[PDB]
Amino acid sequence: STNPKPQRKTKRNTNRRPQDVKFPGGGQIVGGVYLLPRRGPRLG
Repeated sequence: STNPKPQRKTKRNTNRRPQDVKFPGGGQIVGGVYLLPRRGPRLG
């Protein structure tokens, strides 16, 4: 048997896309997903 709690463990990451929207390497990841909607809130 094996029921820890999380469903990920073997496969784990594999493709990019998430490793960018988290503003990785200089980006708490909680602000670039926020830099998506108000991308340039000052245009005039």
